[PDB]
Amino acid sequence: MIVLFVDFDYFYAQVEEVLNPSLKGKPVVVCVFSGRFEDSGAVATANYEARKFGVKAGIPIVEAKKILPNAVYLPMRKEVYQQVSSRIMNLLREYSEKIEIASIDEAYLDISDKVRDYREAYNLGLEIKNKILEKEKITVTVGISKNKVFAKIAADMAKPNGIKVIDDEEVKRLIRELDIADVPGIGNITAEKLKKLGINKLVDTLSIEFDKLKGMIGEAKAKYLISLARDEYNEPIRTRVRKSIGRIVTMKRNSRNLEEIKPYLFRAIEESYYKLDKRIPKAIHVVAVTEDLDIVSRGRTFPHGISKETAYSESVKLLQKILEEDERKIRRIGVRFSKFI
DNA sequence: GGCACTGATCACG
DNA sequence: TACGACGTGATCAGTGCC
Ligand SMILES: Nc1ccn([C@H]2C[C@H](O)[C@@H](COP(=O)(O)OP(=O)(O)OP(=O)(O)O)O2)c(=O)n1
Ligand SMILES: [Ca+2]
Ligand SMILES: [Ca+2]
Ligand SMILES: [Ca+2]
Repeated sequence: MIVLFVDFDYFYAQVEEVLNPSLKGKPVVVCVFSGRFEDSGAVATANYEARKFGVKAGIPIVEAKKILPNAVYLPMRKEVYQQVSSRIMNLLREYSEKIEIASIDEAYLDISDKVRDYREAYNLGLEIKNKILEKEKITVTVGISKNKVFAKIAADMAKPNGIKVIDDEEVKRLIRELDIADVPGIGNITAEKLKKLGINKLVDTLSIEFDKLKGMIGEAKAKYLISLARDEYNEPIRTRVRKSIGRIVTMKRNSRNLEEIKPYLFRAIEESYYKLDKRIPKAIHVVAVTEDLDIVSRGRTFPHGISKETAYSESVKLLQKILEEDERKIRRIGVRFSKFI
């Protein structure tokens, strides 16, 4: 199987630059202003001029200003990037019926039936990078190999504005030399559990007892890691169906006063229902981000779809179930809808 | 023993 | 004033049930 992975470059920043060209060359920082105070919130993404200096996704907007006080800071316009994205994705649908849209800026294409080899694959990529630059003037890195995982690792190595192949032979080299923490799906918490077992390379997972690996990271993560190690990772490209749609808002000040929380909950419900558009949920979950940042939640499944009215009333009951079952203070309240009809 | 749901955990964008 | 005017998919461990 031959898989082609497309990953738009520093996306939110790039789309901003494309909407206002004068921004090119200057460091740009797309942020999420929380509203609490002057410059509170986090950074969603920074273009490369800004990343060179340590300004990356996740750091507090105030920390980014200490580093680049004169960078152009813009407010995240998620709806905008989303539309640009949908237009770029549509373009990719001309290159394979089998396409898996991983996220807002990543797509997997199974080109097994469009090219006979990596040479033809690599040329299809180029054609695809161009087609996107033409129509939308957006650069994107292309990763290519036998499966989704190595295609992704491919791209990770090529970006920005690059392209790369990882043939069967390099896959074997990587199964041996590639740091196991750079394997899609291996977060910090797991990477550690592995280093705590002397596992640093994919191959190292074949010499350990299965249950010892299972017990430490989980049966699913172990099998995952093992198949990649045996070089038998097979996961077909499948059209993704959004399973849930929610929204979580930060409150002006923490608290556990139902009446002072309601507005935020109903607000979250409103936006959620807007985003639902035509999709009817049968399950509603109220999510809370306690003062100490833990995540608490309570839900309910109905044998029928949920009218907004039902969501409104039922959400309050669940919010309560969280107040009667926890004593900490809430910082971020929200709703989350699933099990669509 | 094993299928099927629920609140928490991890990873990632 | 130290992970978000942020989100979503997947697995896990507990437990209800034939
Ligand atoms: N912590 C994060 C990570 C990503 N994103 C959003 C903004 C990014 O622009 C977009 C795509 O994610 P990537 O991790 O691919 O980041 P970039 O596209 O910005 O950069 P690059 O792909 O060049 O590394 O998702 C976000 O809001 N918060
Ligand atoms: Ca990415
Ligand atoms: Ca990207
Ligand atoms: Ca990692």
